[PDB]
Amino acid sequence: DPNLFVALYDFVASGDNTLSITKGEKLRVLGYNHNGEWCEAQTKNGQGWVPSNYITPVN
Repeated sequence: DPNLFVALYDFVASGDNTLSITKGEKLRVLGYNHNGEWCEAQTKNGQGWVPSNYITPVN
């Protein structure tokens, strides 16, 4: 997938619109928020926003 990313660090969901992720997990990114600080991502656990600096593309 062109939008494949990997989690660099664990992230515990904060807001209801965020998604917990674990270091090493693969994600598909749907997009970014207005300032690029958050990414909307899909994992095997669901969908939600994660910090953009906690993930990086690996396509």
